[PDB]
Amino acid sequence: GMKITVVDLGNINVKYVGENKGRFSSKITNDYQSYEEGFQRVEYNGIKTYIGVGELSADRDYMAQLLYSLAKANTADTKEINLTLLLPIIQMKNKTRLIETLKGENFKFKFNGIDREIKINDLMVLPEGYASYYSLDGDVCILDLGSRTINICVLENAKIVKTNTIKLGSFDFYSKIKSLENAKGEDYIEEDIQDLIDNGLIKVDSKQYIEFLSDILNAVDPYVDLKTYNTIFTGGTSLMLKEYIEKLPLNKFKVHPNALTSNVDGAMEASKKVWN
Repeated sequence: GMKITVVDLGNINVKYVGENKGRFSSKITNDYQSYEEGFQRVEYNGIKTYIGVGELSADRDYMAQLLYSLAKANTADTKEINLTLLLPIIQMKNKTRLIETLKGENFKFKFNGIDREIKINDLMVLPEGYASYYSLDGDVCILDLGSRTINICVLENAKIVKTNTIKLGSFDFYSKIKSLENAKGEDYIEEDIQDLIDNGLIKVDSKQYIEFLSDILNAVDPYVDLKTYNTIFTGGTSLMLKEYIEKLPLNKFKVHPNALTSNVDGAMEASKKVWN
């Protein structure tokens, strides 16, 4: 039995499940420590990274957190594993580079001062939300509607067929509202607008939100037919448009504006079905 490990490289915390399970802060630093032995740390490819301290932030950062997680998840008798790697949806545009880095490769590194090594046999890279907000066994579309960018992740026949980015976001909607307001004699900038709508200093008609939603959907159309997928709208712009999104002619969909999360144990059970 090839051992399996799940690692979720989240923006706030990292979680892992192998022989052992754990969670640690996604903070990292490379700052020099005069008492290195008092810290969680990895040394890989000449870089010493302190784990769980420093700041929330890179290729070398993911590698540091991943290698640390794998050293914690399994003892040194484990020489190779199949890996399920869960990433925030925006970072899914790194999948191709990560597979080439990891699949079939051995890694030598120092873990809290101890030489360790781990080989990645097979590998699955999937967006956070796996096994908790969407299921694959398999036509899923995650639309992250951000301030400046739409990130699209399409999982078809249970594998990623597309990641795409579009330069359209709430920033553009607030730029349209700003224009209208200043034409009334105001002198706002874009960053003022959101808070002024919230507290009523700027009134916005439901028609304006509907038009902006239609611009988003038309920008997405060249890339993906949302009717054909189980579609999850996420991101802060999905919050702004929730009530209008829920009125759209889409069969299987959902609005979850906050970052998607995965039950790492649920992700492990799904992974055992893939490889065992």
